[PDB]
Amino acid sequence: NYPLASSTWDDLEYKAIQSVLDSKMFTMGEYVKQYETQFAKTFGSKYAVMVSSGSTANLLMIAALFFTKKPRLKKGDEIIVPAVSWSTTYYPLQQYGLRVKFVDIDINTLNIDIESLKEAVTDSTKAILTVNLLGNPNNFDEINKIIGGRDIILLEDNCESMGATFNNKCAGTFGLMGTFSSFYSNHIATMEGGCIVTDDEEIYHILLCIRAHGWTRNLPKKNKVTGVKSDDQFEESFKFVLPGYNVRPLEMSGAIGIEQLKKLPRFISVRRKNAEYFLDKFKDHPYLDVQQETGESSWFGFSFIIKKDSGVIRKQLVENLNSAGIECRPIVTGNFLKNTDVLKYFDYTVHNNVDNAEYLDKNGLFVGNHQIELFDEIDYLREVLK
Amino acid sequence: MINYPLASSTWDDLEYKAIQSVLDSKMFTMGEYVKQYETQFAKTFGSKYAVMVSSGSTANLLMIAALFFTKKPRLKKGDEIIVPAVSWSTTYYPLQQYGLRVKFVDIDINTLNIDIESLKEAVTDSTKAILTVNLLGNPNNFDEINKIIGGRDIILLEDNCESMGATFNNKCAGTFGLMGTFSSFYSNHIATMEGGCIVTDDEEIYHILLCIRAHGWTRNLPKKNKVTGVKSDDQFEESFKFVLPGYNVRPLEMSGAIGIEQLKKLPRFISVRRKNAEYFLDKFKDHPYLDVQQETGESSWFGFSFIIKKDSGVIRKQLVENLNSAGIECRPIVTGNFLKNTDVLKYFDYTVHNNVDNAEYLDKNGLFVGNHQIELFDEIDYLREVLK
Ligand SMILES: Cc1ncc(COP(=O)(O)O)c(CN[C@H]2[C@H](O)[C@H](O)[C@@H](OP(=O)(O)OP(=O)(O)OC[C@H]3O[C@@H](n4cnc5c(=O)[nH]c(N)nc54)[C@H](O)[C@@H]3O)O[C@@H]2C)c1O
Ligand SMILES: Cc1ncc(COP(=O)(O)O)c(CN[C@H]2[C@H](O)[C@H](O)[C@@H](OP(=O)(O)OP(=O)(O)OC[C@H]3O[C@@H](n4cnc5c(=O)[nH]c(N)nc54)[C@H](O)[C@@H]3O)O[C@@H]2C)c1O
Ligand code: NA
Ligand code: NA
Ligand code: NA
Ligand code: NA
Ligand code: NA
Ligand code: NA
Ligand code: NA
Ligand code: NA
Repeated sequence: NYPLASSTWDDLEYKAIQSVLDSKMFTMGEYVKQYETQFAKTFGSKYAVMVSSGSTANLLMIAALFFTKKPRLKKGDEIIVPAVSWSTTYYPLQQYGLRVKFVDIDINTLNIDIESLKEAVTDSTKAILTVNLLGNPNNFDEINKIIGGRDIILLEDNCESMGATFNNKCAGTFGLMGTFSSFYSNHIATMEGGCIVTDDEEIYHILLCIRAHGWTRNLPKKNKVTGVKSDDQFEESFKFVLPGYNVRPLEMSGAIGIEQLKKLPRFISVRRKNAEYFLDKFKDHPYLDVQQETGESSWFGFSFIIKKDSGVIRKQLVENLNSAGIECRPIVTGNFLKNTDVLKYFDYTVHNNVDNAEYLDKNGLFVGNHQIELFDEIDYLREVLK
Repeated sequence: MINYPLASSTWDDLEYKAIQSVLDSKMFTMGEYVKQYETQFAKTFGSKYAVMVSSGSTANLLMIAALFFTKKPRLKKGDEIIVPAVSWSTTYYPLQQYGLRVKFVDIDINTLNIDIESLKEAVTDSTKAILTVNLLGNPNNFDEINKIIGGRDIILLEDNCESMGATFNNKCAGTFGLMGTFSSFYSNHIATMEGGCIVTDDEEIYHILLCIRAHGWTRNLPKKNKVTGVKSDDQFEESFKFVLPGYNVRPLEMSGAIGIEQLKKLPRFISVRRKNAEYFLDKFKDHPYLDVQQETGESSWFGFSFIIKKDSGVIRKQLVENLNSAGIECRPIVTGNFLKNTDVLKYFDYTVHNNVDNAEYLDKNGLFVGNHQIELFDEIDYLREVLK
């Protein structure tokens, strides 16, 4: 009845898949490059690199910084992150030996708490990995003011807020790099898929290398990684130059992605009409608070946070919703800091406390938003949550 | 002249029918076809378990990572792992990515695999693992290798991405190790667009693999599992429960469907490839200036290597030009001597055992041409006329 996701595909995605089958060219190639070109143009970045998933997009975004001619990050360098996000926003950090400093969320926007950040940022701060949660962008004016002239790298995990904007600028393009996901239930879907955008040429070339075996095939002749490639094909076929991975996306995902990008403006439009209806329906709810919008959110889903002293218990809310046929979820990692076990592998610290994340973990959950009008489902959702 | 490219399509109507079936279903994310494929995969090779992943590179990544995650961790940073000097780039990276101390050992110029004698010399009390690689279809001699280990605490891993279908002593390559990796890239034994697989007989490793393949969550773990012991019944609780630092390297449902079809054809593909190898060997056996690969067990012959004989006055670049002129696609023998890679090596904590002169000689004098699952008699005659 009210599922988290639905299909974003029509006949065009199916015909694109058919074009690839017809071409018999399956390995990352022409459609992926065209998709990358369109993607960068769509969100306003100079360059885009498509990868296997938004999670390998995050992996290369962190890895890239160790491989610049002059490394931008090194083991033990401190990186600041919000206490609530997806697991693979944090794993790469652990995988590359960074010192993770968690900062609390603001219970209203669900994004990193700006006042807490202002205090967490010190001279030891090397990067801030922001997360635009559930479609809602971070106020980049405030964040950039905090950074100021400091040598702190801004990064964005934008896997939940494709299409979101702040001051007419697309989320994902504020950081030195920004990542996106095109998994099934996201704003666009390419079966699986992710993308890294950047305007930095060295970074872009490093990404081209580390995505595909750390080889030079995808680098241009004149490039920041190897300088100038040899004109001899045998010489540049298996030439390995950086410790990377094979995280190439498939030509089908690229082909499908191109059609999705064309539908994106309408998807965001509908998703925002859904949010308007929803917020109007929930504006003055007796016991539930909704996400507070920054810039223009792309509304990935609709969160609820049980109001304090409402007496309301989350467990029951969930039953009710489920019992009513309404799919729901926790708000992603909820408080990631509760993963004591996995945290055993990290080099980390917590700035101040993550009191809001804790409250969220126990009092929040989310229901779906889609690229199709959901007025009936929202009406029902409000009734069920009488 | 003649068209003799490195690889050709291994698909027929059946692979397209499989894709159609996924399309009709509307379920694209890793599911039932992948599950089925893993079941068939394990059976095909004789392992208890199989875990399909996005590529043979991500299969190697998970193979190494899992060893850090067992309840009693089987490896830790700085631990010593020995690997041959020649293989694929992604055989090496995960090693550096997990902060291991890599010990390089020369290859045998005949088999193209790790030099046994050198391996025997290299194994010390500090040796924690041996990451064997069955090159170009050729399995390692696991008897000799196991003798060397001699009931000592050294884990054996195999990177079997180039030797699907090889056997040694009636045992399938990939199954000698605690773990074994395979690739299903286009130019490989079977092809699922991109694809990899890790096989093991270890239930803990199997579960660790299932967790780290997908977000480090518990979704794909059974209620009772070696990672979290016992799952909660409350799904809201197990919805997004994160327990091991993993990745998202899931394969696509289409890849699993295609793969099932591919596994049925494999035996025939191996048959054709070996008959091609027979003709090739008969044709190049007394070549005046080129050595071929010496077979161990029953090779699956991924491709046909050549190494210019010392003192021949023959130059690789020439043969390369010659081959291309003829329309014969060729490649260096994979990484060649990986030790030349100062650019990548600067990020490693490694050492070299003795020397890698053979790997060096191969690096300057070696190359390979293709083998396919379709007869290549004319193409081989042609190749023999070109390399005259
Ligand atoms: C020891 C070891 N360990 C791990 C790995 C990594 O496995 P993985 O590649 O991550 O799955 C490997 C991988 N080795 C493979 C890698 O898979 C590598 O990508 C592959 O290199 P390649 O043969 O030079 O890749 P290629 O130039 O893309 O494909 C060779 C020919 O096939 C053609 N081709 C590739 N894909 C397609 C396709 O989809 N359609 C058509 N028509 N032709 C295709 C290309 O045009 C070439 O003519 O061969 C290497 C030896 C390995 O050797
Ligand atoms: C901050 C952040 N950073 C990084 C990432 C990683 O990106 P990525 O997932 O690696 O691309 C993410 C990823 N977030 C997503 C991930 O995409 C994650 O996998 C997802 O969890 P999920 O919504 O529970 O994914 P699911 O339960 O497997 O599928 C969602 C619904 O859609 C349905 N569905 C999924 N795939 C298909 C399909 O192929 N066909 C059909 N018909 N239905 C499908 C399922 O039945 C579910 O009801 O939602 C999370 C919020 C992120 O949030
Ligand atoms: Na949704
Ligand atoms: Na700080
Ligand atoms: Na930008
Ligand atoms: Na959507
Ligand atoms: Na081949
Ligand atoms: Na075995
Ligand atoms: Na190199
Ligand atoms: Na013929």
